[PDB]
Amino acid sequence: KVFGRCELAAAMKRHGLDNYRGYSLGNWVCAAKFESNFNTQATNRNTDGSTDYGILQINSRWWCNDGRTPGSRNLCNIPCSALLSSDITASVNCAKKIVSDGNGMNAWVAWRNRCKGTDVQAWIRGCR
Ligand SMILES: C[C@@H](O)CN1CCN(CC(=O)O)CCN(CC(=O)O)CCN(CC(=O)O)CC1
Ligand SMILES: C[C@@H](O)CN1CCN(CC(=O)O)CCN(CC(=O)O)CCN(CC(=O)O)CC1
Ligand SMILES: [Cl-]
Ligand SMILES: [Cl-]
Ligand SMILES: [Cl-]
Ligand SMILES: [Gd]
Ligand code: NA
Repeated sequence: KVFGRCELAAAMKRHGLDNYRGYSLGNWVCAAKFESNFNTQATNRNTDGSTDYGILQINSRWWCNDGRTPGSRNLCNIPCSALLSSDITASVNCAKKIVSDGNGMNAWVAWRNRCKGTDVQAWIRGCR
């Protein structure tokens, strides 16, 4: 599924992401746009053999099981395929554990380089 901007904001707001660990809703929508272009089905292979999955590009090294990342952890206890669903519940619960782990939203390279320090409220501007 490819989300609309307002559609994604209303779903992330419903699953409790708004001000989660002090990160306003605009930070999350911004990250999604530049990680996945709002597409739940996005996948990108890393050079160390691990893969990034779904709308927030969560990494198989630490967070989910894809059966082809040797000696990796599964700290969200989900198959990677669960992160590609039209329902973003799995992606959101998984992201809550990542942003809680010490480095905050710096875990998302595109958030660090394209959202941090910018007018992030612009991303939910006009949404009900
Ligand atoms: C809402 C409308 O803007 C739709 N829109 C009309 C055309 N726009 C005109 C403009 O945005 O001022 C220019 C192109 N636009 C550039 C950009 O948005 O940064 C990329 C395509 N957009 C992507 C999007 O808007 O999400 C969809 C088409
Ligand atoms: C050409 C215009 O589209 C100018 N536009 C600024 C104003 N936009 C317009 C809008 O989308 O309504 C609103 C804010 N916007 C939200 C979003 O696009 O998702 C983020 C910034 N964008 C990023 C991008 O377009 O890739 C910069 C270019
Ligand atoms: Cl915001
Ligand atoms: Cl594996
Ligand atoms: Cl933080
Ligand atoms: Gd824009
Ligand atoms: Na794994």
